[PDB]
Formats: sequence, structure tokens, C-alpha cells
Amino acid sequence: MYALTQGRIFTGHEFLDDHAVVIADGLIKSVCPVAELPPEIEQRSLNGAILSPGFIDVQLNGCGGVQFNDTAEAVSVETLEIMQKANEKSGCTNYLPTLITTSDELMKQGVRVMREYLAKHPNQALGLHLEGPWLNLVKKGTHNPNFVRKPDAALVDFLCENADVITKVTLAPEMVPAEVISKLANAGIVVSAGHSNATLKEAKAGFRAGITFATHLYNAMPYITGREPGLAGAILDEADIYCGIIADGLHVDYANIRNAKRLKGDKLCLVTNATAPAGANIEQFIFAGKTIYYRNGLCVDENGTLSGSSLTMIEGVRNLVEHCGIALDEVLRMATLYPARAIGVEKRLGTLAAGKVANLTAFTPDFKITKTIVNGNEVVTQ
Amino acid sequence: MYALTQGRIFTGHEFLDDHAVVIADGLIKSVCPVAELPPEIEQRSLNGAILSPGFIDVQLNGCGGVQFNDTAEAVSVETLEIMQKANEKSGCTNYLPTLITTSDELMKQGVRVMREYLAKHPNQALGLHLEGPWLNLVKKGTHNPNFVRKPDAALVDFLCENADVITKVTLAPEMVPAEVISKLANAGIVVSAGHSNATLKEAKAGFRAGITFATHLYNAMPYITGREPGLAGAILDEADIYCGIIADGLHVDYANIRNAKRLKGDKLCLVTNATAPAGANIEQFIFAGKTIYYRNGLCVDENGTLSGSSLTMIEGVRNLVEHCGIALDEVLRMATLYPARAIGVEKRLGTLAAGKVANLTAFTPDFKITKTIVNGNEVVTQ
Ligand SMILES: CP(=O)(O)N[C@@H]1[C@@H](O)[C@H](O)[C@@H](COP(=O)(O)O)O[C@@H]1O
Ligand SMILES: CP(=O)(O)N[C@@H]1[C@@H](O)[C@H](O)[C@@H](COP(=O)(O)O)O[C@@H]1O
Ligand SMILES: [Zn+2]
Ligand SMILES: [Zn+2]
Repeated sequence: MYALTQGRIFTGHEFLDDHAVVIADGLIKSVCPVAELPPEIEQRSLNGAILSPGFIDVQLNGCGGVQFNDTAEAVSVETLEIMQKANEKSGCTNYLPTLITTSDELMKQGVRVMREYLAKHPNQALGLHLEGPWLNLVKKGTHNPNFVRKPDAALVDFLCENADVITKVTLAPEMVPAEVISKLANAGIVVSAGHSNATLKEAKAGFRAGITFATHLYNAMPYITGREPGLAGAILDEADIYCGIIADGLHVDYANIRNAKRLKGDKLCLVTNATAPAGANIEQFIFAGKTIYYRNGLCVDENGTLSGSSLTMIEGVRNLVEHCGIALDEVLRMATLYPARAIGVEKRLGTLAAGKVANLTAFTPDFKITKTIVNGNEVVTQ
Repeated sequence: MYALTQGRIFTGHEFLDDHAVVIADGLIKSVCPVAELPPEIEQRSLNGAILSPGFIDVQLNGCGGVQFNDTAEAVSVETLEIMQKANEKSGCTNYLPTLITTSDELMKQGVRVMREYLAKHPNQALGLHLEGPWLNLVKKGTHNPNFVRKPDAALVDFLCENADVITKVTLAPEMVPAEVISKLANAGIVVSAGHSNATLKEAKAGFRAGITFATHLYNAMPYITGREPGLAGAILDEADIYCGIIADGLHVDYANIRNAKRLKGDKLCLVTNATAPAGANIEQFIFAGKTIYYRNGLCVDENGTLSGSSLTMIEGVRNLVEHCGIALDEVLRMATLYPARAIGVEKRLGTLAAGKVANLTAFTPDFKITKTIVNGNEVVTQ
């Protein structure tokens, strides 16, 4: 057992000074004044570093030089484990491996792989995020059109039956029957609107059917016009809908992120939507059946189409603070508590309180990771 | 002097019950509990109606069957007087006659006619609103393209010399040297961004140069995309910028109006941008050298291009309350206090307080005008 001391502790609700977090049995035992700490307990000094619950990334296609996409070879438990070690280097202790628009078979393997993974590693990769294939071609983005299709009773049923390892499914509401959304949500899956050209009216129908989240706000959505707010405008106008936003300063202009934060409040979540280049050093990689190039901080195919990002959660936190005028504590919530509540895991993750899983990360004022703790174990030490 | 009693009185800061507004010498003498009323003063009952500062419309091309545009014949003091009488019928006691993209000749005539009207009618038509001709053809809307032109140093200097009768000039910041903006602003003229295809970057440059207002948000502006917020996006992100919004449910979707209000706070002003059909009953009229038809409840030229509205201020107040979820008191401010502050006339108008000009309007809960008072005289009685 041990206690982390001498550092600013962010519980999710406030910053504490002169306190210590005692971690025992992979769980956070308590957070209280350092002066009430029993004697001889090994104290781990944070050395002034900020201590926060581990970041939670709800949209991640790949990182650490690998992708959990495209092939049966890459859609494996080993990939999941690799992506986890890479995330940890960036303070990210949890994520939703995201498998995009692909064949029925690859989706089934992804489900089997997720399930196998869960049995071996708890409180890490939390569950699958299936982005596709029920999208709108007009907003397919970098997805392979040969796989963008309409929903079948068989696939729909398979997902619902495997809801226990499927955290979320992103789909275009105007491309699927309301019944499909309701069925998925009733099974326990978070249904999110994304890669849609839906009008505001269509978007609202999707919300009423069971959609409670939206994938990477602005991206793969209609632009906003005076008379047609579209899905983006609808999400902004609907206080109950949570949503992710890629904060790399490349996918979305910081001004739109600021406007989005003001309008979404505690419902805006930080996501990386990263790819293999994130937390690694590579020049190119494969994605959506194409060759993607990492040229100038961008991940684009030969046609210049953005294909995911190379952003890490700690970099996202930093950008939101330095460029979007959002307080550190609020930014930390966008990367922890908010995404945790969006996917229903706040009872065990998202804050530094007694009983919660011991997943944390520590960084210095310059936003450099000094520690990362998974299930009470310090996997990163810098 | 006399007193208005028996009604809910909105001062611009609060709703008052059991109070009275005492009017003397065209000014509001006091707003106090009915118990402090001077002995034996005349008491005019509001019959339970709501009493408010008279509505101020900062963008109006025409109404009552006339237009303050297009021809040397129409640009007259008589038109201004006709428009004022029609406005009063819908609770609007003050407005800015808006002369759009036309020739140097007509503009100068507009300046002379305004000056002539001002020496004759105090506290009514406040001053000129020149919308154009330094706009972007991409966003000319219904404006005659043949007149959209670059800013001549001479014309600019002229406007500066006649700043005393020119309340506002709307221009596209990316089509004009920063100096033109600065000259006009320093001359006391409110410089507004409108009919522009400005990027967020070009818009901010405009604000730094002197722009403090934006004409009919969303309309004649770029749509909003993830990586290019454009002028509309920059306006929503800059708290210091005031802007008008056409609340007819026709020019801008109510969801966009709600998002804009949450982002602009006390900087969002209600405007009509109405034309001749407002407060009248016509099937067509001339505007921008074209025949405009009132089809399907819209003012459109033969090509379907929206060409102004047929909204009245009292109808706009109603729409904002019923379809935008904005409290009546806040909506009233959008039609009074806010626009008054935007054009710097709040020391004499915009609120019901001692010393302020006695311009007021009263209406029943169903938004029907019962009274309109200008300089202390009740000009509308219903
Ligand atoms: C794995 P993914 O989520 O599909 N990645 C998206 C791409 O498909 C889009 O092309 C890009 C731009 O979208 P845009 O609408 O052009 O802003 O945004 C994301 O990078
Ligand atoms: C007197 P005005 O201010 O010129 N009137 C504008 C028109 O020119 C535009 O065509 C219309 C639509 O603009 P839009 O960009 O299509 O929303 O909005 C206003 O009616
Ligand atoms: Zn996507
Ligand atoms: Zn206009």
C-alpha cells in the first residue's frame, strides 16, 4: 500500500493542497489531509506535479504505431495491449478501441477480441466503439465507401446480443430506422450520431429514438447555415447530448471549440480520435484500405483527406487550456469525469474518491507526464 | 404632466407592479410606487397591459408601403415620416432608416434628407444606416451587383464629415482597408460587418480596426464549418461585438437564434430588416432595381432571393418569447436597451428611468399594441 503526496490533487470537484491520496488494492483508499496519514506508509512524492484521475479517450483508432482496424491481423488483443501502453505514456489510462466501417466478419472478430481482452485486463480498454458502417456517404470522411451500408437485422441483433463488450456505436440517424437506435440503446449501448448529413429535424428524431452522444463535433457533419443548423447546430442546441471534440487545433478551429464549450457545458468531452502515429515516430500507415501519410502534424490520404489525428490526451488537455480559455480543472473534467459519465462508468472512474479504481496520471505545469497509475500500479515513471 | 398606471412596468432592469411612470415635458420624470404620485395629476390606465421602452429597430429598409431606397423620389423626409408612423403601430418608436447599396448621389441625398428630418423630428428616426456599397459580391444577397464597389477615399471622407447624421455603416471588412474602418469609427460612426465572406481571421482584423457591430447575423455571411468559423463564428466568439438578428423564423432557424443568444448574452439585438410590406398590405414593391413579390409569406425577387423581411418589432418580440425560450424581460431588452447601447444612445433611450426620453409602448399579453408614446405624446391608442 502507499500514498501519493506533495502535489496538487484534483479530485474532479476541486484542487486540494496538503493532501494525499492513499492507494490500496488497486483502489483509491482515501483522499484527505496529509497530516492524518498513518506513520511509515511509503509515500510517493508527486514533487509538486498535478495529480488527476487517468484520462479517458472514447474515440481511438490507433496509436503506438498500430491500428485496431482494417485487417484481421491488426484486430487483436495484442494491438489492444500495445495501444494501452502507448496511451499510458500520455496519461490516458482508459479508452474505447474504435473499429470503423468494415466487413461483418471483422466486426465479429473485434467483438471476440474485445471480450477476450476484458477477461485479461480490467479497467483499461473498456469496450468497443464501432464507428460505422451505417453512415451517410456524403459524410463518410476517410471511411471506405465499399463498406458503408444499411443495417441488417442480423448485424443489429448480433450487436445487441454482444452489448456487454460494445460500449458505443456511431451511426448516421438519417440512414437508419428509429427502431434500430432504440434497440441498441435499450440493450445498453451508447448510440452516437456521426458521419451524418442529417438536418436539425433529422438529428432531433435521432435523439428522441435513443441517441445520447455525437462523434467528433463538426467533423463529418454538415456545416451550419442560417436556415439549416444541421446535426452540429442541433447538438449545440440540445443540452442533454454529450459529444466529443478533437482538440488538436487542426480538425476544428479553436474558436468553434470555445463556442462549443460555452453551449455544451459539462457535456463536451475531449477525444483524440488518434491513429498509429500518435505516441510514436512513423511516416505513414494504412487505414480504411488506403495509405495514410503523416505530413505536417496531419494524417491525410493521397487525396488530402484528413484520416484521424495524431493527438494524445495530455496534448489535448494542454491545447484546451492554452488556446480555448478553459480552466485546467474544467479541462481535466472534459478528459475524465465527463467522458466517464457519457459511457456510464462514473461509479468506478472519473474522479479521485474512495472506492474508485486507482487509475491516475501526474503531470507538471508544462504538461509533461511524470506518473501514470493503472489499478494502483505505477506503469509510467518520468 | 401625467402618469401611466395600472400595469406591469418594465424599466429595462425589472418588472414593476403597483408603480407609475410620470411623464413631463417629453421626458420620463419618475418611475415610483403609485403611492408617491403627485397630488391631482392625470392618471392614464394601462388596463393591465405591459409598459415598455419604445422598440428601437436598427435595420429597416421600409414599411407602411414605402421604402427609403432605390430612387431619388423615395429617399425623402416624407418616407421617413411615413415609416415612423407605421413603426409606432407595432410599438417601434425609434429606428435607423437603412439605405442600401446605391449611387454616390443618392447616398449624399440620404445624408441631406436625414439631416433635414432630424431638425424637424427629435427622438424618432435616429440617423442613417448605410448598408453598402463596400460589400462582397459573394454575399451581396439581394443588392444590385452593379453598385457594389470599392471604397473611394472621397466618399469615405464625406461620410466622416457628416457623421452627425450617420449612425451606422455596414461593410465587408475583407473588402476594405483597415483605415476606412478606423476613420469611420473614430468619426463616431458605428461600423458594422455585413454582406461579407470574411474568414474568422479577416473578421477579427475588422474588429481590431474598429468594427463593433454585425448586420443580421448568419444572413449574407459565410456558413460555419469546422475549420473555418467565418464571420458568423468570429462574432459569436467575440463577446464585445454587438449584432442584430432577424427573428421572423424565416431568415434564421430558431435553433440558431437560441445558440446565438446563449453565446452573445446582452449583445444580441432584435432587428426587423423589414421592407414596405411590413405594417401594410401589398403584393409587391421595388427594391435594388427589381420587382419584389410577397410570395408564400416571403419577400423574394423573381429568382427566389430573400430580399428583406415583413417583420415588425412587436412580432419579433413575440417570436423570441414563444419560439426561442428567452424570458420576456430579456427579449424586451433585445428590442430596447441592447440596440440603444449598441448605437450609443442609451443615455436618452432604452430604459424607463428619470431623465430618459418619453418613448414607450404598451401591449397586452397576446402581444397587441395598446399604446405608443413618443416624446410624451400618445400617438397610438388601441
Ligand atoms: C477515423 P475518422 O473519425 O473517420 N476520422 C475523420 C475523417 O474521416 C474526416 O475526413 C476528418 C475531417 O472531417 P471533416 O468533415 O472534413 O471536418 O475528420 C476525422 O479525421
Ligand atoms: C435588405 P438586405 O439586408 O440585403 N436583405 C437580406 C438579403 O439581401 C439576403 O438575400 C437574405 C438572405 O441572406 P442569406 O445569406 O441567404 O441567409 O437576407 C436578407 O433578407
Ligand atoms: Zn469519424
Ligand atoms: Zn443586408
